[PDB]
Amino acid sequence: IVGGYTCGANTVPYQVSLNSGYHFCGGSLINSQWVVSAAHCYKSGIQVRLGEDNINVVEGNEQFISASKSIVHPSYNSNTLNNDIMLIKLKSAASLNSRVASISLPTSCASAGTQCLISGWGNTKSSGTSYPDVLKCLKAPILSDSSCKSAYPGQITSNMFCAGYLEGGKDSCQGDSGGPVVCSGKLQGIVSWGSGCAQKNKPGVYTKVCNYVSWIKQTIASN
Ligand SMILES: [Ca+2]
Ligand SMILES: [Mg+2]
Repeated sequence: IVGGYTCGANTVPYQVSLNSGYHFCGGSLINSQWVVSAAHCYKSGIQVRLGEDNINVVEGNEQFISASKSIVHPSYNSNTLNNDIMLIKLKSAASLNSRVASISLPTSCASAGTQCLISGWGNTKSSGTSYPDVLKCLKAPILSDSSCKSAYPGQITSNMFCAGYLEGGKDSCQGDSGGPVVCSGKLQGIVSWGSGCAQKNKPGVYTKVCNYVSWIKQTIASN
């Protein structure tokens, strides 16, 4: 996250860190046994780390649980990143408490102008590399689809939306991939892609979760 702030320990209780010997993507806890992340974050051998703040220090509120199965969306296209969403089932049910909570799925989509909270342990520099150890947060509004499509001609589908600032300065970035975009208490997006980080007229692109609630509910109930 570039131009964001330190969230504070466990203030984003549904945020997860996917680890394969190191943190490589974020995710969101939707219930005690399931996590949703981005399909481009797919890897074999994932350990889900819940209740994290500093990912390099065991502070006492973590739960490290291995994944039993991963399900990438049936129509995921790695070339365009269309349908960039995946579900991860935990080998054991997580113990929910104040520090580990699940986030609700939306009942409807959100409007341009709605402010959301984006979080993650990704890069914090637009031109450079600096990976933080504690969780960073950023409040950003959903942008109109016209501004999104003019920034990326021929690349945005109905399953994506842009959020951020066209002036640049504030944005999610690599390392944040797969993490949550929560608006009005519902998970509306997943950090998916963009062009560099925090560049002028290159807002971040997010998977539009409201389009996948039926597939999510149907899939977790059958697995
Ligand atoms: Ca920790
Ligand atoms: Mg994240």
